[PDB]
Amino acid sequence: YGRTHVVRPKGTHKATIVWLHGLGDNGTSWSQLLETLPLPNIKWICPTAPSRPVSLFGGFPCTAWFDVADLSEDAPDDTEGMDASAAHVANLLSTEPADIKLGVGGFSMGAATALYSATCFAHGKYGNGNPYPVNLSLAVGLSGWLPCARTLKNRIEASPEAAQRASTIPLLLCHGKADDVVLYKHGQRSTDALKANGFSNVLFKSYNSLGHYTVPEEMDEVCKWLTANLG
Repeated sequence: YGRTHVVRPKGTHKATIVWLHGLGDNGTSWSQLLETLPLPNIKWICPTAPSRPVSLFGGFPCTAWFDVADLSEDAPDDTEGMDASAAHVANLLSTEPADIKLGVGGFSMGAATALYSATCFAHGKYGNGNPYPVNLSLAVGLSGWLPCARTLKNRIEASPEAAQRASTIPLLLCHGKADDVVLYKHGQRSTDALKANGFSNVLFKSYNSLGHYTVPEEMDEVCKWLTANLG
């Protein structure tokens, strides 16, 4: 794993959010955006993914939360890699006292790992079957997609308490229609896959001219949504 940058809460610490960067990026660059947001009371933990051989890049190593081969809709899910990063995020979040609210967010591949974490919390276990140890208050995905949508129904249907957790967890999906890295249709299908499987508190915000990056109008919606769903 890479080097982590932590943004100290400027006011009364009430929530801790682990924010996951995109492919080839690092946590420090995201820490410098998050610390400009009008969000006191939130501690930002920005880790950096391991520089991992990426099959999409012909095996070239770079920072990645999980391995990706192929860009098609049928591509393999690196469940082992996603569970490892989800368990890593969970370990980071397990450092707070019990009264601190816990969330996870990310951009692109980091958004995918954040959304996958939310489905592990709903399922109550990782993809390998180990129990999920942390109580997530929310998750945010910017310009990403939902991994392991194929198995989401079977995982949620494993328990009535899984469906209860899925129905209450607030999820924010943001995507730009001009995105040429992660196509906008993946944002719509991730929202549809979540809603179809019991996640009844999913908000999907679209921006028509937004590409594969962030804009202040998008981040302003993130701030308002985080303020409301964290109290």
